[PDB]
Amino acid sequence: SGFRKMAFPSGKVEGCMVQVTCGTTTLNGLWLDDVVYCPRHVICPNYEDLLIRKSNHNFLVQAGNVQLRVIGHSMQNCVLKLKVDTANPKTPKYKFVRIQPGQTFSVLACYNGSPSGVYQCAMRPNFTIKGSFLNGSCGSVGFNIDYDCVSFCYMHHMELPTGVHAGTDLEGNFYGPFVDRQTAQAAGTDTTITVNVLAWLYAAVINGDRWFLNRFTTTLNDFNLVAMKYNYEPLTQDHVDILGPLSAQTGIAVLDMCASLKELLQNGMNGRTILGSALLEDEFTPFDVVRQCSGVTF
Amino acid sequence: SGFRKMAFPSGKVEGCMVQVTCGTTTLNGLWLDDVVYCPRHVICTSEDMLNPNYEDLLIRKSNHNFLVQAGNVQLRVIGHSMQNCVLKLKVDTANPKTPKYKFVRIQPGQTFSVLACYNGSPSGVYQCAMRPNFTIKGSFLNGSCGSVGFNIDYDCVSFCYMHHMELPTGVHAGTDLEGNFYGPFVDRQTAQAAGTDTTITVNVLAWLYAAVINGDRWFLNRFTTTLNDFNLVAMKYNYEPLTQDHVDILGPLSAQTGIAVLDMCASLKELLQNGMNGRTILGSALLEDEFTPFDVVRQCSGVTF
Ligand SMILES: O=C(Cc1cccc(Cl)c1)Nn1cnc2ccccc21
Ligand SMILES: O=C(Cc1cccc(Cl)c1)Nn1cnc2ccccc21
Ligand SMILES: [Cl-]
Repeated sequence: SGFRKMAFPSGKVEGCMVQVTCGTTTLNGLWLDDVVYCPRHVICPNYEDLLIRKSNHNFLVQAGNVQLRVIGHSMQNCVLKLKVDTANPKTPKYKFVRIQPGQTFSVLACYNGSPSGVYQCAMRPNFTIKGSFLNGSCGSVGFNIDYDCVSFCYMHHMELPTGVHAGTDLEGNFYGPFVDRQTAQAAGTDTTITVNVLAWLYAAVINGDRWFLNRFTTTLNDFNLVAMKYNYEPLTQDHVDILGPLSAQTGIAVLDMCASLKELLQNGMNGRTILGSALLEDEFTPFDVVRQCSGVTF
Repeated sequence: SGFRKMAFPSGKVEGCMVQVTCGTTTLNGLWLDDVVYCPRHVICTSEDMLNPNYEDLLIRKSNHNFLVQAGNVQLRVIGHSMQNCVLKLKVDTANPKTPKYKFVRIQPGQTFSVLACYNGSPSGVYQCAMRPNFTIKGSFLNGSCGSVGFNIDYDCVSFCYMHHMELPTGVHAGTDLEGNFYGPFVDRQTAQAAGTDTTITVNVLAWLYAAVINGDRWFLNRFTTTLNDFNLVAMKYNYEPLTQDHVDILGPLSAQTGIAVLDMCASLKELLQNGMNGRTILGSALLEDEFTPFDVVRQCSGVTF
């Protein structure tokens, strides 16, 4: 029993964090094999023109107490790739993956190439993340673990005026309509990840919370007409198919659970909680629910 | 900006997890130097648990009855001893991944990270607190016994908890790394229940200071309170008594925000009376009590918004 916001063990990622300094700027880098990946804004804009003026010796890379020698540099979108002389012996099995909004991941927050904390979060439908970062956290990475392979999905770049965060995949492509410069940028209006709230309601049923269940069902069309009015993401047939295993384990059909969410949206909780929460939680995917209520190891 | 429930990076602890098997039971162990620490209930059967005599069960065991596995390598057990509710298995190989560590016994209200493991393999990490009734609201399944709770302030790992059992209400009970239980619990399948839980008042106050640091002041009022009047009100809402020590501990946050502890106490009194009225504090519709004053100073900025 128990349901917590759970992150993947960070050990394989901790052994990859380094400090990158260029002039007055200092941020974090990801050392995989003989390449250090970091936000290109460390050189700060006409980034190709700013990069051509730099030499390898201008970039100071530090792994623990050891200085890594930069022997080459190139840019890929909004990420700077620094070729180093030493390959990382702690390099894990990994891949670079781009995630979709609604998917969750773990963030290893770092300052000065040193990891300070780990937390779980989700890519919002508006492509921002509600993280916890201070100045110096740029270059911190987001990841998932699938068996023994680390899938790197996010690199932190900036904080928006509302306190939310923006960044890129490991190939330097931003999530959202953001750019890596000082200008007027704002997060778009956000929505609730419907498939995730449903998964979290199934997790509550698994943990013995059934007060919100009703005898009713709904059509997918009627549910979406209601959901759109509460700023909830449209629920697709794919989401319904993905919730199949949880539906079978609990004996509650997806559209049966949708009628429960419809009643919670129109009436509220009435002084009650679900899994210790007075709000409907949308940062656990159907896969996160299955993994936590089965004990999958890495 | 932002405020998340943040756990310590688990890497230094991951390199210490091993699998311990004794007969049919399999659980987790903590390998530090040449010793593996695990719950002593690994020697018990399901039947034994009603009224086990651990000393009598242990005397019948030999070193080779205990199977220890670190990754794909079988460790050799060369000694065994019991210290309270923990079994200490002397092994022939010292752990090369042993970090700088210490065993610390924590007080209720203190937070820590839990590295949940099954079969000597870590599966997840989360943050939680020692409740005033000495239980933890964890997320554990069968096979998680031996999972540990820790803090990593600076470069040293302070081990404070080892998982032993789940109570009928779904909450968890365990020991410090010297085998002494937190709470009036026993590693016995006897009728045991968690005492009535209370809210950790000093932690809710710290979390209200964190909200002020992040730019939120909607809940503040023009009133102050005496410590005694605050406690008379707090007790009626199942809140832990706030002591003078708690007030002294909140001094730095009070100075950084310019809001006196008893003025923050008056705002808490008002929040308990009125509720939130459709509003949230740091993305939460409930008053959060699992962030200590030290956690807030650690996570939050030194400059108030
Ligand atoms: O946002 C920036 C600087 C920046 C300015 C312009 C463009 C870009 Cl890409 C970055 N730094 N940053 C990142 N996370 C932070 C959290 C709290 C404060 C500052 C933080
Ligand atoms: O509770 C026990 C066994 C046990 C019974 C009686 C006393 C003692 Cl010390 C141990 N194992 N356990 C630990 N966390 C769990 C979570 C879900 C199911 C079982 C779980
Ligand atoms: Cl303590």
